Amino acid sequence: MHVVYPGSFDPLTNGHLDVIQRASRLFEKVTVAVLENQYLFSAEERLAIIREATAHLANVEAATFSGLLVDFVRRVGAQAIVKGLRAVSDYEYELQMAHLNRQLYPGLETLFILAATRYSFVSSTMVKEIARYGGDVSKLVPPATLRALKAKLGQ
Amino acid sequence: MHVVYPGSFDPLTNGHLDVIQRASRLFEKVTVAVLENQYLFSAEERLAIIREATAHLANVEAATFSGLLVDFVRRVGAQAIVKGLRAVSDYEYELQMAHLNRQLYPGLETLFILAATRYSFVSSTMVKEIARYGGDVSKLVPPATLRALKAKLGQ
Amino acid sequence: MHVVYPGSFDPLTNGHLDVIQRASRLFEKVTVAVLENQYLFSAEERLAIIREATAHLANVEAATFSGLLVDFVRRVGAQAIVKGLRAVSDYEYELQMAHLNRQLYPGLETLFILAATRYSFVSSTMVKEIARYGGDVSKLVPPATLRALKAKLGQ
Amino acid sequence: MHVVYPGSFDPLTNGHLDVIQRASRLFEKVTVAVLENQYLFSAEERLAIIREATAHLANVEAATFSGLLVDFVRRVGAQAIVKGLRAVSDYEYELQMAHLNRQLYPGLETLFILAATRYSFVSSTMVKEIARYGGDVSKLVPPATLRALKAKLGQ
Amino acid sequence: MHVVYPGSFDPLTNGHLDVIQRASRLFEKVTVAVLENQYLFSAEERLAIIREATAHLANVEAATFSGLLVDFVRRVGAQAIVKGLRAVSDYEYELQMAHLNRQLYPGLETLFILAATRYSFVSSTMVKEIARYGGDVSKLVPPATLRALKAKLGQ
Amino acid sequence: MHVVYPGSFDPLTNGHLDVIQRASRLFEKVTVAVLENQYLFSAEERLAIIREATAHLANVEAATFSGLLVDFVRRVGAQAIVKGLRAVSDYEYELQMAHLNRQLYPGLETLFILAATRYSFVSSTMVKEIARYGGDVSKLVPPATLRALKAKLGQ
Ligand SMILES: CC(C)(COP(=O)(O)O)[C@@H](O)C(=O)NCCC(=O)NCCS
Ligand SMILES: CC(C)(COP(=O)(O)O)[C@@H](O)C(=O)NCCC(=O)NCCS
Ligand SMILES: CC(C)(COP(=O)(O)O)[C@@H](O)C(=O)NCCC(=O)NCCS
Ligand SMILES: CC(C)(COP(=O)(O)O)[C@@H](O)C(=O)NCCC(=O)NCCS
Ligand SMILES: CC(C)(COP(=O)(O)O)[C@@H](O)C(=O)NCCC(=O)NCCS
Ligand SMILES: CC(C)(COP(=O)(O)O)[C@@H](O)C(=O)NCCC(=O)NCCS
Repeated sequence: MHVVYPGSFDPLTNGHLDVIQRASRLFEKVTVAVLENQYLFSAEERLAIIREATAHLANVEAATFSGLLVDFVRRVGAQAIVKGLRAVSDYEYELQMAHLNRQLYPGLETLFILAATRYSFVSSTMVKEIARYGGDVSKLVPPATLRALKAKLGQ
Repeated sequence: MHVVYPGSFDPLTNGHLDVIQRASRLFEKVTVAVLENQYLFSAEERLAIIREATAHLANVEAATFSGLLVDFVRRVGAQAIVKGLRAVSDYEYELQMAHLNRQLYPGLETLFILAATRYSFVSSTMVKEIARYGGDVSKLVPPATLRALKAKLGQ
Repeated sequence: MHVVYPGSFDPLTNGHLDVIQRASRLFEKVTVAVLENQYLFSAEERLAIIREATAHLANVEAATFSGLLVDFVRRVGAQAIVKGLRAVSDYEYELQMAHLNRQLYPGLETLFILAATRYSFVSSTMVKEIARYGGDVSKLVPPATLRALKAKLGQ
Repeated sequence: MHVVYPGSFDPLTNGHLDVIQRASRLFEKVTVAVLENQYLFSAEERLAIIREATAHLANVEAATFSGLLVDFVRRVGAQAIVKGLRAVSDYEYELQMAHLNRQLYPGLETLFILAATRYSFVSSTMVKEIARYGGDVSKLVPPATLRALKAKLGQ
Repeated sequence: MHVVYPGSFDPLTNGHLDVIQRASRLFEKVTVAVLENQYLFSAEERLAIIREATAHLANVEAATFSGLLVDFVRRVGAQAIVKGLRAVSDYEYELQMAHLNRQLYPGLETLFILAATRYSFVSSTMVKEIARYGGDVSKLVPPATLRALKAKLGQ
Repeated sequence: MHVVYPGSFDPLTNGHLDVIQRASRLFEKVTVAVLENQYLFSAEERLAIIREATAHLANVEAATFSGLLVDFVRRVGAQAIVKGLRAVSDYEYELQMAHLNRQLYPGLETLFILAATRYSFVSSTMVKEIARYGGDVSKLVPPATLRALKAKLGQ
């Protein structure tokens, strides 16, 4: 089974990486789909961070996409969408998108994986807010992201 | 009983229409109140969509309003506000507005109606996002809205 | 419009009474349906409490019922079910019953009314627990209920 | 991938069957695990209902189990647990079990699938309550379950 | 114990004041931290409102801050953060910040206090929206805020 | 400040202990109140587990109580109730009790502390269920509890 893990990943956090690692162990192939269209990092920068952070996972690929997610899924020939859930995640929103995507692409399923408990409260938005003020986010994001934040924010 | 169903309806979805149809069957009179003040459709366009989509309901009228909803309710002489609820709807926000409106207009009640299960995950925001990228939203919105989206987005 | 407000009301609390009073002001007729089948009070005792507590509302009647609520609704010729909502109420459960009842009795709607903010945290279960240990529940329940609790618990 | 779908299924509803059908299409093998230990139906009766209702799915097997679910998963050599989610489901409880099971069986993942919107409000408990009073549950459960309910309740 | 109650307080509502009053009675010292960085009121105006509204509480001080809240907490030598909770409050968001702050400032706890039931549905955003259209918010905010709103909105 | 941490603690889990440890560091005195009245462990056994597990905390005492919690609080002369919150905890129920207790004991506050993220999904009920079937709960409960479970369940 080939699954697609979509998101803006601005930037990639340990929560995202944890879900990617779990999907990597479960499925034959995982494609991380990076949304491209105000993000802190460009689509290219976000993709580069992901390629560096997932280099150790042999069955994980990554690419940017524009337009409808279901069209990307069809384009890469995947069987399902995978998303991570956190005790904090917007349950309603994920359910809504999952149902809508299953209508746009008749029968396309979204499978939810539970992110590691230790990263239950990590979000890209909070990482950026903390980093912006010089806060230490080293335990919340992978090394590739930490380096990118320091370069971007000039810290 | 005369009830008012308020909203921005940008644009009207099948979820909204379903609630309007239920209110039409329950109450003697229903007035759909269209908020006017960045919306995709102008207040006039949103009102026109509603008039076309509800033409089959003899006791349903529609009008735009600015300012406080409670002042519009008093203006048209309605007895209550009616709102639709979805297993996804922002329960907290609706409860908050209902309580505040009951204070602004002493004793003015808001009655909640459950939208059809089949439209539980439809929202104007998602309809616009999907339509913007050429996605098929024909099963999510009434014909009047579908026509308006194609003309607006030039599709 | 004739509406039915169902419940076990074991015993009737100020939250229940508040909703009954709001329904009384909104609708032409309100019938409080008392479920009869381990309750602290018998169906007869629960009905008596309700008749005493709602005596001041001219358009409110009360009766016990067994079996399906929808059959009682049809029996008394009501147009809808009314239920109260609290920021604490089991939103999911009420939504579930509302949808199921709308299927059992094709098109039968349930209208939700918001209970007074001051009684947002009152429930029959907590009233009984507090009263059982001699706690003062006088501000949480109507006089009829207070008298019944003192007699039942021998306080 | 071989997945296990656990539950008490007392009795199997259309919500359960829908999830089983989705899992059947996604995974190579699906084993429905029936909990055996006050249920309305015996473990044998519940298993029989499932075997009849899933007969059309070639890659779906079913069996009863006692003790820890993770031990059953290991016993049948499955790679993950699959559970269905409904906009009403006890999100917290499912998350809790998923995390605990991932600890008991190091790394064992639970994948969540979204049940069909039309069965979002169906639960075994409500089916039994409605059927007990002669209510029509034919649209809420599969034929095998309908027959079992009529025989059990003598209707 | 010295606690810090942070927020934007744009403007201070009765919900905020209620929590401040409760914290004042519980702890030896309370410092209200006003976030400074599009707010309706300037940081100076927001601080002035708070100083006027809390003048009756002898152990309550107030100051503006920029950057990380944890740095302000350390700066004033406080032992914990205190936040108010409402049956409507974004539980998830408060939990997220509490956990993140406990990581940034190793072991720094956030203590949650329940706001008065009567102000359970009051928020700065809704106060501003209502006041903007000439609605009466006198029962939702303290006198200092009412005066500031009339001057700011020229009402 | 002297605070009371109430519960049935049947048995004490790492989630409970974590909250007790946090309260111990924050407040001058902490009294763990053990509810006594079908529990797996007797009130005496539950209290013994707590005394052993909290022996390292010099300002923590423990005692059993019957009747109303507010009466126990008054009896020991405490200033507030402290409770732990988990992203899974029944938010509504805790809010309800906090409000009711603040009415029974005019002004008695309940302060909520966030349990460690790592124990976010641990509950006494699940510990007992897992232990009953021979599951390893050593990482979910303190040594005192592990020993008590083995003796009670004869494992
Ligand atoms: C990128 C994402 C998966 C959400 O990512 P996020 O959780 O990082 O904000 C979603 O916005 C998306 O799928 N966008 C592509 C447009 C689309 O397909 N929209 C219809 C969704 S039903
Ligand atoms: C239009 C609406 C009903 C919300 O509509 P929405 O759900 O489509 O966003 C609400 O914004 C409104 O009532 N606006 C008028 C201003 C007002 O009365 N505000 C006070 C609300 S308590
Ligand atoms: C009595 C009540 C309204 C719930 O009352 P409660 O909130 O006081 O517990 C509900 O149990 C009911 O309607 N019972 C009658 C049986 C029935 O119709 N069941 C199907 C519900 S979909
Ligand atoms: C049967 C079920 C999946 C829950 O089923 P339900 O949703 O039908 O009530 C759960 O109770 C279970 O896994 N029971 C076996 C005992 C066990 O493994 N318990 C630990 C759960 S973390
Ligand atoms: C001001 C506030 C407490 C939130 O206030 P609000 O609820 O009024 O919007 C929060 O934004 C904050 O602490 N800001 C300072 C920046 C910071 O410390 N961010 C990290 C939060 S984990
Ligand atoms: C023991 C407890 C704190 C709840 O404990 P739990 O979360 O372990 O189930 C609660 O049941 C309690 O306070 N019981 C004493 C009786 C009482 O005071 N009841 C009124 C509560 S408002």
